[PDB]
Amino acid sequence: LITREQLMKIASIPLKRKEPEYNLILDALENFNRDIEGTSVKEIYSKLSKLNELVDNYQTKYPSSGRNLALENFRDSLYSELRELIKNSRTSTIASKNLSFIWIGGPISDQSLEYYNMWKMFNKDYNIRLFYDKNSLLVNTLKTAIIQESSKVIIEQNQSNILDGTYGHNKFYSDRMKLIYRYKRELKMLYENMKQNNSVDDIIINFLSNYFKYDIGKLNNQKENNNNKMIAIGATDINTENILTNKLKSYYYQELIQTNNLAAASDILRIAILKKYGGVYCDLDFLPGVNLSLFNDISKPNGMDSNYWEAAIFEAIANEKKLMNNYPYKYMEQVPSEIKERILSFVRNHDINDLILPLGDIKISQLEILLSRLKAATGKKTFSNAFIISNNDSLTLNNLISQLENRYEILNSIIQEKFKICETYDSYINSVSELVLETTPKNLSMDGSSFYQQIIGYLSSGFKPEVNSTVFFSGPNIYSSATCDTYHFIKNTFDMLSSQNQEIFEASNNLYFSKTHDEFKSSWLLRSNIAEKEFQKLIK
Repeated sequence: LITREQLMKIASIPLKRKEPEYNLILDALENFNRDIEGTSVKEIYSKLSKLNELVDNYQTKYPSSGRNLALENFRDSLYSELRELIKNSRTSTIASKNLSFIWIGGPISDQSLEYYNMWKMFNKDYNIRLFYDKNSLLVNTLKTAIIQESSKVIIEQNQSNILDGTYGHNKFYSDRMKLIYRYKRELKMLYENMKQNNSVDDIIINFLSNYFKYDIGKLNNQKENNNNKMIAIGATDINTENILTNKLKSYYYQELIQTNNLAAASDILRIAILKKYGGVYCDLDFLPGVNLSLFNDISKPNGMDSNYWEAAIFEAIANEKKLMNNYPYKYMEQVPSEIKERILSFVRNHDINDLILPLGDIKISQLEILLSRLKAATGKKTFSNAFIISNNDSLTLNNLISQLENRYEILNSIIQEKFKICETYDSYINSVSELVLETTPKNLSMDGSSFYQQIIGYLSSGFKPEVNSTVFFSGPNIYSSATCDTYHFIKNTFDMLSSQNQEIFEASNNLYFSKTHDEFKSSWLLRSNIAEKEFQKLIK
């Protein structure tokens, strides 16, 4: 347990009177040791949350007190107590048997249909759903149009000037963005006028035909095609369930219309799905967990990248065990013939259910969510929002929704009316910039500061070559902060958790496989390959 009240006099300073707010801690510690019976897990969490607040209050009132170091060590044991509470509250409690995927804003790929089927094959004890937005199936076409059509206009305004004239070090994206801003701004004007009567797609069809003279008939044909494919896989339409509501519903359409960011939209939708159904959410790039242990008595080639080696293992399973029709040996090319045949013979001599792992019953504490934690650039792991396990009544989930709402409200409170006012992008980033420096709170951690610095480059994300704003607003960073909220008994922090501490909220590796072709194809999002504008000056 936590230490005893008498024991807690490691916090005594010789001949120093006890302060009233010190006694408060001493009383809360007194009762906590006794009153943990006739109790609930959440009320224990709240009592640990009171103890943490009392410590804060003391340390705040007496910044220079000699008791502080003792009380900080004491506070650390609240974390260890939280850790114990989490571990034994995931006893005899499991995640709902829902498995959810999302694919919104365009046609689904045929590889995704294979991956989805793979999940279906190995988890027949789950209700598996694939969520899409029937009303917004042209968002991907819209984003392309915005980019391609604005690229054209700016390249041709500078036809001769391509001989490093004035268009060097990609002054392109600066001028292109000024125009992309105008497009987005006129689309929002359209949207506001039509939204009561029209679907996002109808609004897009209106926008693309009136502004770029795109043919209605073709756009209509893309829609049906897109929708028929979703009908064929038995996708569930989100418009027809109460999944998105109130604030989240707003941010969803904001990502759909104002920023045209489907990844951000799908980050929002993710959260709403889990709060409605709970269970597992998975990215269509991942596959059921593979039993990689069994392949330990096969030594990976000296040159091999560990990831590509494991990718190759699965290609063998997929192929020999005939799990997928369209999964080539792309990463087994690198492997020499002798090793490949050991893999292939190892596969054929093992049972299929010995190789691929089912999700089964996942023990989960009502305090936690479980998250994928993938290796990053440095070789260190980091939270990913590609695989999330949570019941809907989860504390960390409420902190997650709180994080998202908090970050979006802050952002919209400074950009939205200035998007309504500012008629040009220059004027936009000036008016927005002054607002940043006037409203940023005084004392923000390294991270709190990093966050507010992102607001300016929000609109440009995905349109300017190396701006990735949405990690801070809907992506992984809000997960490590919602996790930090829970573990440190606070709310709406911008702070993040240490590797050691993140391990607590980590979803096991047996639960998902991430070394897949479509996943490696997604890793092209962060590259120095931004000078390949030369790919489209060749186009027109």
